[PDB]
Amino acid sequence: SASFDGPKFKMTDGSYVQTKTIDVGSSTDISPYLSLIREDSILNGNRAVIFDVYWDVGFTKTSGWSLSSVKLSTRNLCLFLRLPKPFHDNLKDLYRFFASKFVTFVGVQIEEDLDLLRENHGLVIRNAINVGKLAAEARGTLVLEFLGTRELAHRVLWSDLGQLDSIEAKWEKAGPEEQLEAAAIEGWLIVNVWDQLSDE
Amino acid sequence: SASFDGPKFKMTDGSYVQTKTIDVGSSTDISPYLSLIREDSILNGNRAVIFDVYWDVGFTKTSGWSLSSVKLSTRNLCLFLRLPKPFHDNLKDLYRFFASKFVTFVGVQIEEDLDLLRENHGLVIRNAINVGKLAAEARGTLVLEFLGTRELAHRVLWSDLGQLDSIEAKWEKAGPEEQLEAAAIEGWLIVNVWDQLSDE
Amino acid sequence: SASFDGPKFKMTDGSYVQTKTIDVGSSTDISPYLSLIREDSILNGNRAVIFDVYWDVGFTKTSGWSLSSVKLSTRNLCLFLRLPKPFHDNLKDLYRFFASKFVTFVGVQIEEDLDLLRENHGLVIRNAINVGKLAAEARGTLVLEFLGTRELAHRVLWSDLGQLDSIEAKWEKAGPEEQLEAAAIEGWLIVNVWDQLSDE
Amino acid sequence: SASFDGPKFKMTDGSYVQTKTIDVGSSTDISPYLSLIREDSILNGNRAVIFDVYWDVGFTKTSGWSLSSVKLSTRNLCLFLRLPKPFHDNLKDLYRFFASKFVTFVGVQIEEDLDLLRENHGLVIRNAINVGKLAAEARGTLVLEFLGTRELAHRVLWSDLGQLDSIEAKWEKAGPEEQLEAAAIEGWLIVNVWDQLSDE
Amino acid sequence: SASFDGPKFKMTDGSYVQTKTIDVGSSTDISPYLSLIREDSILNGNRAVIFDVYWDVGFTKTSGWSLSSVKLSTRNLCLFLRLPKPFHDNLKDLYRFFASKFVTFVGVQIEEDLDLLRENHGLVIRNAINVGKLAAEARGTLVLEFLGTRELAHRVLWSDLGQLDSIEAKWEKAGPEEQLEAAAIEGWLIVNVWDQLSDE
Amino acid sequence: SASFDGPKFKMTDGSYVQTKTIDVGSSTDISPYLSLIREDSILNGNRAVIFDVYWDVGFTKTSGWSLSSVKLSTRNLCLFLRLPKPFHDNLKDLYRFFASKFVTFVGVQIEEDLDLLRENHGLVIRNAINVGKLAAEARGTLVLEFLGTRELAHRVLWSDLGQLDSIEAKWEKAGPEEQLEAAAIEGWLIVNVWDQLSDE
Repeated sequence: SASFDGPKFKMTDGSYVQTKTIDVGSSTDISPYLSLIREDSILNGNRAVIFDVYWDVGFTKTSGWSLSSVKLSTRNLCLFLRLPKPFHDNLKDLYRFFASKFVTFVGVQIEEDLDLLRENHGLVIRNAINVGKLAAEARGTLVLEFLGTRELAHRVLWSDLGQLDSIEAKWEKAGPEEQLEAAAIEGWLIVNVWDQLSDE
Repeated sequence: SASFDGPKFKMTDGSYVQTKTIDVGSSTDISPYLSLIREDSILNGNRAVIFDVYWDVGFTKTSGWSLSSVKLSTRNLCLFLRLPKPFHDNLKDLYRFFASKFVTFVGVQIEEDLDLLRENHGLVIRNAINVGKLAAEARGTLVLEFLGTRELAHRVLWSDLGQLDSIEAKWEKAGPEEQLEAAAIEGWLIVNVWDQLSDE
Repeated sequence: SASFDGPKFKMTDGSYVQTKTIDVGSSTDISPYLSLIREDSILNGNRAVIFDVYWDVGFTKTSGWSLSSVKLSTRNLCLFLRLPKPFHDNLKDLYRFFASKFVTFVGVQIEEDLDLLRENHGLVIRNAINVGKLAAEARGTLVLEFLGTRELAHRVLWSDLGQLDSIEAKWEKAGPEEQLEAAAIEGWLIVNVWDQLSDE
Repeated sequence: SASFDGPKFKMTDGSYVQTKTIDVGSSTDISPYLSLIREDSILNGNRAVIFDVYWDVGFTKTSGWSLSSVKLSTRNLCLFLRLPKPFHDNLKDLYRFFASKFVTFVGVQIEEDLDLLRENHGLVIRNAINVGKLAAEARGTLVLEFLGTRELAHRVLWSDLGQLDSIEAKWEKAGPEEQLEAAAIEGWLIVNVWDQLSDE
Repeated sequence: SASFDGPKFKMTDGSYVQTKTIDVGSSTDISPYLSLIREDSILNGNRAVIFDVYWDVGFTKTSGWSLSSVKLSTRNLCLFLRLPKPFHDNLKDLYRFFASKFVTFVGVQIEEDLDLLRENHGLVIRNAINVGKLAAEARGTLVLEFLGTRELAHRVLWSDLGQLDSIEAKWEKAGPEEQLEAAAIEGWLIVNVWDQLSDE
Repeated sequence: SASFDGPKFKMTDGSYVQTKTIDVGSSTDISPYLSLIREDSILNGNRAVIFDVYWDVGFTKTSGWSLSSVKLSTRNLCLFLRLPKPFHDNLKDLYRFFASKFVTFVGVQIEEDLDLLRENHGLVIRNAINVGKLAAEARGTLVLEFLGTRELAHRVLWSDLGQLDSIEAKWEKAGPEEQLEAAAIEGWLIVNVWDQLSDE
């Protein structure tokens, strides 16, 4: 079965979120996993796919960083790829995926990650939006442009952030489980941020 | 006589799009169809040609991308071109066409493709229009420059995208003619978005 | 001596455009015909000059793009310089005049062109205007920067464009003579587009 | 367990800034201190982390700038990290901190630092803000974009800075502990700045 | 003693301009003339000298172009310097004059000029301004930005340009002395253009 | 000991400025001199230092320029620095100076001056401002952004500049002490410009 069989997490408005963490290896087909997300975004999430990237530090002086992970969030799905260093050819599906015009790619503070993706991986997100700028602008409030995730979720939702803060506040001690929950939470939270700004 | 003898599709308006697919070689002459694209553009299309490009992704980093397909749509026609790698001289017709000032090349989210196209192929579209932004400014809706081909149509024309969302939701399993049909409805959706935008 | 003794065309408002075409080799003198345009442009056109360019696309990929000819139009004249490859020193006069302050160089869809001219042939134009943008602003119509040629002047001079549309509609079946008419007419139109713009 | 046993500096409002200065060697684990910064910022500072970097100038013409120290501040704590010459792997923690998204990074006059951090160490603060600008825009007082750490605190807050001015005025002669107080004073000060602008 | 011992020209406002021409070889001392320009721009020229440049085009492709001529003039004076290829140490003072902050350097279309001068001669103009460029905004007429030297004067001052128009209307049919006339008149007009935008 | 014992000059309002001129070789210690400027700046000079630079032009095309003169001005002191070529270790004291955010480095027409400092010497000014632009936004006059040092001061302070003007007008006949006089004057003027705008 190609389904999302990792832990479900309970949000704040009653809904839940699944899981699918893969230790992406050289011949790990991640396409069927990329399908759902797409299917879910198109049928259930208004065609937005929320994301985030994680970099292994490195040593142009930033040509050493490695794209160690990626988060993709829609209505009902979140996939966590723990990409390999270095990339193998099975990753074309990853590149092909990010170049699609079916969905807008939503992320917070991505200007830098995008140049990195370009210079260090040749990955192009043809349809991306750094969402803090549109947030601040749609609202005429400059400060939203310079907010991190948790805090950008607050100046747009106010939903209860206590649980997310308890995990983030103690991130050094948080096991892969609470760490995954924080990623699903803000992965869902930014979905709510975008629905609000564009459904407006 | 030079003709679009491929499958025909019906839009949410009884209209019928005439298609053609050329697997261009190193001795093929595609000029009779681009000329048919230009004619329908001038005579009955307010000199707009809508387009999209499709790359063979690759691993200077964005050096792996290579134009594998080009779609050119006019109100009446949709010309889908599957291209080889590398190009041969016979494709000079495509460069010459895209550099034309007779019509405006209407694309959706082509900012990265216009550049990868310029840098990777030398295919200058002197008169291209990333159509997105115009929408946001004209309609006074910030999110328009930030949507995929469909959602922009939905947000600008609010027509029926039923057949469209269905085929796209299950993309990796859609037959060839289903993928063409999706290209058709999008080509027709944007040729309408444009016609609706240049006159308001 | 020198005079525009080629085909003289009659415009829709009854005016005429004289013409001249030279098959520039590597020894000819093109000054004499450059004077006449600068004469008509200063005495009859008030430093108005409308041009267009044409490239040989060769297989940095745009490095091969070489200039094949240029169109220079004023009030009552249309000059055509068909260029060799490579260029010879007798062509220094086209460079000093295209980059002249004694006059300006109104172009339609020229940003890329300036790039190719400067970067590919050391061709600099110091006083240039990509007229769609000024047209768009001058008259509160965003879509004018994005129109190509016949539609900018349409949206702006609303003049008789049947004959023009009739020819370009079948560009491929047009004799080098009729293609002249189509170019002289769009040149005249654009000079008219600009005479209006500088006054608004 | 971790604590900050360096001196505290009861500010001017009666509060006490707890400080700590660490000499980072090739095996020093600073994760416990950064952990507490993020912890305090999140549970006590609204996820803002103000900062500043210290440069060793050496003899690209700017290739001789050497990041010798970095100051991180929340309302309760100010952490000083003084980097070793060979950056080993135990510094990837610092890098991962400047890259996180859990908090933001607000500095005074940081345009050349980040640019410089990016060129000499491969360090790109994913989410940071050059606050003088936000203050100028937020308040409509352009000049705020051009003030050093103090006139900015002065012109925005108008608080007592006698202790600070008297220390910086005789800077060449200031010893260790005194230097600590100046930056320390400036750390807490900028912490208040962002707090007063983030929601005004 | 060095003086402006060339012809004088009556301007249409009844005033006069004194001029000096010099072909620079290698042992030429131009400093006296520069001093006369500065003194007069300071004493009564309100510290804004009008300056224009001329090029020796030559087969980065534009790196063979040499700053062929340099015109430096204000109200009362005009200096024309024809340069050799390559420069000798005696042109350093031209580089220095062009660097002074005692005055503002004004010229028509300098955008490509400043680039070229920087790139092929290391000659930097530290305190420069595009006159027609400031002319446009200062008047709510976006097209003033794109005017050749004659028209800008025409459209901001609207005087009698018959004499100049007469000469720039038969360029090749004019001797060396006649070229200086237009140059010197080239100046006066911009001088008055600046003064109009002076206290507007 | 270290003090400003050069000529003292009387300004427009009867105040004075003390000078110091240092012929910096490889052994010169501007130490108590960078140190004294910092102080005068802090206690009595409104958190910034007015400053101007001057270049030695020698023959990348702009790499012949060598910073030969650094003028550092404050409330009461005009410190002067003539540099050697190339720099010795004794120039670390200088690089560190302009790296301080204790004061704002206010310059007039510094665009290229900040650019040459970077590519020529790798010298970085973190807290710099090209002040003419600020005056333009504040004082409501477009031109001030394009004014020289004296004209900007004239235009913002309507101060008597007869003294400065007479010296600048005949600059070639001015000796060392007369040029310092003018340099100290322009410094005082910009200092007065800075006090004025900071309050607006």
